[PDB]
Amino acid sequence: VVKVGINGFGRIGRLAFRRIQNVEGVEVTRINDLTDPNMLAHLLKYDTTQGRFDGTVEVKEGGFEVNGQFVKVSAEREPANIDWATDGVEIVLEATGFFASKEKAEQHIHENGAKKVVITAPGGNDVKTVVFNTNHDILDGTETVISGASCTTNCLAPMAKALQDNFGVKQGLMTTIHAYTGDQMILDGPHRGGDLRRARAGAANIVPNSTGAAKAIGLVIPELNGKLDGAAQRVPVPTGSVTELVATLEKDVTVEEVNAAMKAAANDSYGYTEDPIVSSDIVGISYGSLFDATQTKVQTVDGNQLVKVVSWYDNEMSYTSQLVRTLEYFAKIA
Amino acid sequence: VVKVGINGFGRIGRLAFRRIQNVEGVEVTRINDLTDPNMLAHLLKYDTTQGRFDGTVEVKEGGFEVNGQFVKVSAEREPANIDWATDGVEIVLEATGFFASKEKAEQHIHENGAKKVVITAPGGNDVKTVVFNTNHDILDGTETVISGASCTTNCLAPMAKALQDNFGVKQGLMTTIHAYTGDQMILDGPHRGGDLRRARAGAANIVPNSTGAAKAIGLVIPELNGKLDGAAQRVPVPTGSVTELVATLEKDVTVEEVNAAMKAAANDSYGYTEDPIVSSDIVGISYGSLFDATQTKVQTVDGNQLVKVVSWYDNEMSYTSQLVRTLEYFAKIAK
Amino acid sequence: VKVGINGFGRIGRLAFRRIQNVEGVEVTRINDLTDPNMLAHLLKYDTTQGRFDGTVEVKEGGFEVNGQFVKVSAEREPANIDWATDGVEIVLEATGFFASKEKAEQHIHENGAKKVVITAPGGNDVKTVVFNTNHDILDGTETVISGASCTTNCLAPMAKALQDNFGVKQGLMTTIHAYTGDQMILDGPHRGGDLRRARAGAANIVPNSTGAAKAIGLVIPELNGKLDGAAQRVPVPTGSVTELVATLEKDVTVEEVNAAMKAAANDSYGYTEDPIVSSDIVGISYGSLFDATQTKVQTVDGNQLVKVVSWYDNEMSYTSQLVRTLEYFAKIA
Amino acid sequence: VKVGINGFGRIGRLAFRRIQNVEGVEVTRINDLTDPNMLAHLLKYDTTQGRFDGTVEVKEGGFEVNGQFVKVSAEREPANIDWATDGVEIVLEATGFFASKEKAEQHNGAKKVVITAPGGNDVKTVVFNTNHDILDGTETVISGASCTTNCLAPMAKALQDNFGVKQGLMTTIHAYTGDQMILDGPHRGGDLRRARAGAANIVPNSTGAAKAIGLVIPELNGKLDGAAQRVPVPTGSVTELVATLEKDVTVEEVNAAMKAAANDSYGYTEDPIVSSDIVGISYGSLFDATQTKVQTVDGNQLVKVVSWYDNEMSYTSQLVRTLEYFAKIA
Ligand SMILES: NC(=O)c1ccc[n+]([C@@H]2O[C@H](COP(=O)([O-])OP(=O)(O)OC[C@H]3O[C@@H](n4cnc5c(N)ncnc54)[C@H](O)[C@@H]3O)[C@@H](O)[C@H]2O)c1
Ligand SMILES: NC(=O)c1ccc[n+]([C@@H]2O[C@H](COP(=O)([O-])OP(=O)(O)OC[C@H]3O[C@@H](n4cnc5c(N)ncnc54)[C@H](O)[C@@H]3O)[C@@H](O)[C@H]2O)c1
Ligand SMILES: NC(=O)c1ccc[n+]([C@@H]2O[C@H](COP(=O)([O-])OP(=O)(O)OC[C@H]3O[C@@H](n4cnc5c(N)ncnc54)[C@H](O)[C@@H]3O)[C@@H](O)[C@H]2O)c1
Ligand SMILES: NC(=O)c1ccc[n+]([C@@H]2O[C@H](COP(=O)([O-])OP(=O)(O)OC[C@H]3O[C@@H](n4cnc5c(N)ncnc54)[C@H](O)[C@@H]3O)[C@@H](O)[C@H]2O)c1
Ligand SMILES: [Mg+2]
Ligand SMILES: [Mg+2]
Ligand SMILES: [Mg+2]
Ligand SMILES: [Mg+2]
Repeated sequence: VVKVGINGFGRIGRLAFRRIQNVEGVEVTRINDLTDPNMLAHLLKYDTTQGRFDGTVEVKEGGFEVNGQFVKVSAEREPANIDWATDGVEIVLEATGFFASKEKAEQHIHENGAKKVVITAPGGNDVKTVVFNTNHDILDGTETVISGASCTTNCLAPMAKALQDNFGVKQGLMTTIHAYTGDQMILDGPHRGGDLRRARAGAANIVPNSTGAAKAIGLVIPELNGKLDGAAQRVPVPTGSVTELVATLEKDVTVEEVNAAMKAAANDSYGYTEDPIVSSDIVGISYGSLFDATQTKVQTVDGNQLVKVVSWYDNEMSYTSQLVRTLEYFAKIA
Repeated sequence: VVKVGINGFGRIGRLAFRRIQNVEGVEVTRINDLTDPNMLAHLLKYDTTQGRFDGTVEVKEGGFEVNGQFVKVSAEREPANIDWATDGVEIVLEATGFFASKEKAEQHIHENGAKKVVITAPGGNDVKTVVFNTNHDILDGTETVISGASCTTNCLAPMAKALQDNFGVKQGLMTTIHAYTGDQMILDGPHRGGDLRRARAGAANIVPNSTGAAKAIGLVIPELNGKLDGAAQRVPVPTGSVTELVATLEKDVTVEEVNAAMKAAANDSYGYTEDPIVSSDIVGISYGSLFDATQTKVQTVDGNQLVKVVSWYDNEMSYTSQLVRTLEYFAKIAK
Repeated sequence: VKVGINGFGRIGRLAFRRIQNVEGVEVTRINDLTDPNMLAHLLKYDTTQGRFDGTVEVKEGGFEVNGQFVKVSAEREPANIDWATDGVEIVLEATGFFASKEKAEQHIHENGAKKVVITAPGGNDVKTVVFNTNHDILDGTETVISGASCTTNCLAPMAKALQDNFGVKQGLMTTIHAYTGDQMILDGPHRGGDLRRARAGAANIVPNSTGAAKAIGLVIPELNGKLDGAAQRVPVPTGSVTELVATLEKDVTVEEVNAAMKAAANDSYGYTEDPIVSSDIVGISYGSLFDATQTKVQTVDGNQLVKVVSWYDNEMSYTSQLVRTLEYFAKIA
Repeated sequence: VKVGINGFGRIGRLAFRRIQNVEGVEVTRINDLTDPNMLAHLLKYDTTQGRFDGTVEVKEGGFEVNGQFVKVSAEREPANIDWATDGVEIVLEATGFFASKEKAEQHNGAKKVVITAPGGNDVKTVVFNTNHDILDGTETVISGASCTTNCLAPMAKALQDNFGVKQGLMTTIHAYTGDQMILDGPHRGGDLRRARAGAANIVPNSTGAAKAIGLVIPELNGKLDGAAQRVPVPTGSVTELVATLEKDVTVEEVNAAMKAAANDSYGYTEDPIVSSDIVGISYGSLFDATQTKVQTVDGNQLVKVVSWYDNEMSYTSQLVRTLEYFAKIA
């Protein structure tokens, strides 16, 4: 049983905690955030988009009990000052959004701190970046800091990989139509990151925004390095997203071939569907990516093809499911 | 002064009426819908997304007065039974969504009916389809039924045209991230048109849906016939939309060239901006299409280019502005 | 007991879902205005209530749910539905269009159904049941009964508890309520002539009428004529809350009021002290969930106004009550 | 009179907009926590209140509005803002963080401060056209009260003057605001409800408006209490008051009394409007006669009265009325 610590008990932190309850041999013994146990316990119990917690939660001194079992809560602002080892913690899920680099994540690793760190976000080009079931084979267990990549990367990767392996990808442009997130303002106001679009009311607008997922795909699928770019449209749903990829391929294809190739690539991480679903239908799913064969296009004009492939993801639970798969596997080979 | 009738006093019908108040050559003397004048007057006065009506509205017997001037209201379900001529109406705006074809729209044209019809939607391949300032020159005035095209078509057309004229378009795929509309269900329920996605709660989902705008662009820009296809993602804003086009071109280009070409093509119908705006910023605009230079991409990989161009539109007011431009012009030249 | 659903809508579909976990009641026929593919899809996927717990496969003239076939018809007139063909004794009338004794009775003819449960208020000549508040008024001989409204099932146990413990003189109710299918998605002509329900339901606070308080006498006779109220419809797709401001026959404290509600708690009436919000009550099985955090007792110059507040999922809370009433009725029929 | 804005937020920016159409009041300095580009962009484009009516051009250390330069600073501490450099006599304190006499007084600084929120019991609290007569101009710190107080006050006052109020309970069905989280997360103020996704929930929350009404209408002191239900609209609110009165009344009498009390601050309507219809209005409070109830049971009456307000523009309109008047008598 590997003992895990969560830094940043936010959307990803709390959902990771929920999934970990059904993973034998991984257990959370410590949570660090910037608030009291009552706030954190309440947010675990009740969840607007992901439903009521499946179990009991009872606030205690310095923490809370989940199904009888105590979990320590601290409010330490600096990772360097978190004494993870006190609670037996070997691996930290770094889920704050503020320490997503090798140098900053490593602050968790000190005397009486943690041994290893999994960043719940892109962590820079000097940190191994893992999409479970696409490139988790790059791990040997000696790594001190790893990255679970982004929500959009975990969605895009198996879809793009399948295209590459089957047909060959020349280039592609991606658009993600994406749920609003906590880095957007609830109402028009000064954005601390200087983004004039994330400054705007997130639940009342279509909001264009940048994403590096397509550009950084090379870190996950080397052979696609430099081939993909993209962007996002943030829209008023509180969770649930979809990724469209328009690509040129090395082989002529049909819609049926493309869909069949995706179905053949399906596994625990990459789902396949032919039902005409909408975003609420993918909230809480455990696939990292859910290919939607109903949205496939292959456009042939004067012998030239553009291919459109589309995959759903719950930017919350889909990512978290992938994250916990990567955490479990990493813990077992550490 | 050409007298106009509105069939379907809905989102497009009511907004068209609003714009017509500031058009000298044209006036609405009759509205036909499926309800009483009180309902229609209230909906004209108060508008969730487009604001309070600029003027006075007072309910009367068989109609209502707008700034003193009476407008007749009928509730006739069948276009054949609407006596448009009684109120001097020559041209009907067919805005119900139920008579969007040549055969069905022509029902307005009978003895004591109207002379001509403008469909506020695609109207089939046998009806001239107009995007104002892109192909309104195809009109000679002898037409009995014309189409103002769709919201997405009026957005896409000047953007695509500019790409064609400057660089040449080989092919392209379009996605419109689009406001929910009245053909979607407020909550999950049986959809009358058999669409399993429009059956879903429109203000609580990202909803994929089909659109023929890209496929039917040939009707507006003949040289793009067969070159474009696309689809929609309907999302929870009550109005305001954006169209992304990913295309291959006949010339190698840069981002700066593409943006400069759009700016050079700008007019009353096609706007240009470099401000990082969001959808609420385009609600109520009078451009049919507002090109956003901040979203342009030109991706070069192994010498091959994909070009991404993006334009905003208020599916309500942008379209309506184009519609009324087309109506005004058509009314001037009508024979 | 074999059951038929007329109107496979929000309440119809959710009732079907709950019935899967009720032994001895089963749905053998659905009637609506569409094809089986539309209905099966809507059962499988649900924006506010989640993916269906089971398998659904479309067939000719119906669909299979966990292997078991359910017939689908598209008959517009209740008189023309041959319920008896599929063994149906009791019809859930869930369309919203036949909510009266005379209209509901159209289901009852020779190869039709025997009995009808209207999923809405059904008039003063139809017994109106809020399960665990007045289901004892049923003897099983009734041909048409009413499961009341969402707001009535929320209000009733809360008001009853006030009456039994302290005595109610009078009260005014406000329900802050999810938007529903009778509102327009965007501003447009409303078929019922309501100038407020004509407005975009997911983009406005929309005042609207409700008869729940006024009709409470049908459920709790001793409160007849004592309560009135209204609604504010707001942009959540499901989930509602009922506030009642009342004068009572006894002086009280906040703690007494809350303790009385807790003592009245059962399968239909829940009690909570957690500061929850509407998403937390989506899908609950209580008809009414009293929220002790929102209680007020205001004393000014010796006079008291008492505020009590209860949550309800206008969808699942009501449906849970409806199916409790259906199950019980079916047992004693 | 030259004015400074501390906190260029929803109220700050909207106050700036209204001030453009007030002769003899002018904003020469803005202080916030960001660069001029961010502030200029937020002035230009507004999700709920529309595009700015004029030109805005970013400059070094500020921006130009219709040609006229406005200085922007990013000073976190009010004590360190050199307001006097830009001629500023009166500061609109609109951050939400300095809403007390001691904290507001921290403002070569300014002479006087108007807090855009309740400011404590030792600060004069003004609802324009209800109690602005309490000002003599010698005050250093004043309060424009809250959005809900400006809505409730003229409605309650009218009830008191006409019929007499014994007691009442208020519910405001209120737009979500910036103090709520966009998605479920730790709330810095310790509020377990404001922690929740504001645009995806009905969220109960406290409000002191009813309890503090005594500061505006002394004769109602101790008579009113209430609470809020925050709901998913980005602006626009409504206040319901259920009250017992000293006189027996009818619905028609109550409505007629409200109509008779109508002025620039207190509007009257009989149209069955919804919240989008009141976005951007200039009334502090808009009485809705369609929602009135008078319930008589065994000779005893409960009276329900309801008024709309744009928590943003209705409040701001009142705030700028109070600012203008205060500036003139200072
Ligand atoms: N939400 C998503 O869709 C999503 C998907 C994939 C990846 N991510 C990534 O996960 C990370 C967190 O995102 P989120 O959506 O959960 O954010 P969130 O705001 O919900 O949660 C962040 C949490 O971190 C806490 N925090 C902030 N600073 C801290 C500090 N110094 N010490 C301890 N705790 C601190 C906050 O109090 C908060 O509880 C980010 O890196 C984000 O990019 C998010
Ligand atoms: N809303 C948009 O974004 C948009 C944009 C471009 C084009 N359009 C098109 O405009 C048309 C109307 O769209 P809308 O969004 O205004 O719809 P809407 O539903 O708001 O209005 C349609 C109106 O027609 C009325 N109606 C229905 N059947 C009728 C009949 N038989 N006779 C008379 N009136 C009848 C209804 O009462 C309703 O008021 C459609 O063809 C639509 O595709 C809409
Ligand atoms: N949604 C709620 O919160 C709620 C709560 C309590 C009670 N109710 C009541 O339940 C009833 C239905 O409400 P809903 O929200 O489920 O409505 P809904 O619109 O979701 O469902 C109504 C269904 O009836 C069908 N229908 C309409 N006319 C028909 C006909 N002639 N024959 C057969 N089917 C027909 C429609 O196709 C639709 O599927 C109403 O009486 C309503 O007041 C609703
Ligand atoms: N929005 C409403 O409906 C409403 C109505 C009435 C009153 N108010 C009150 O107005 C005040 C502001 O409310 P808002 O909704 O505009 O908030 P907001 O968050 O929109 O604006 C606050 C602004 O102040 C800035 N700020 C924060 N700390 C600062 C500091 N130390 N120095 C300088 N600037 C700082 C922020 O960057 C932001 O631009 C609060 O007191 C609030 O209670 C709000
Ligand atoms: Mg475990
Ligand atoms: Mg005119
Ligand atoms: Mg069963
Ligand atoms: Mg001025």
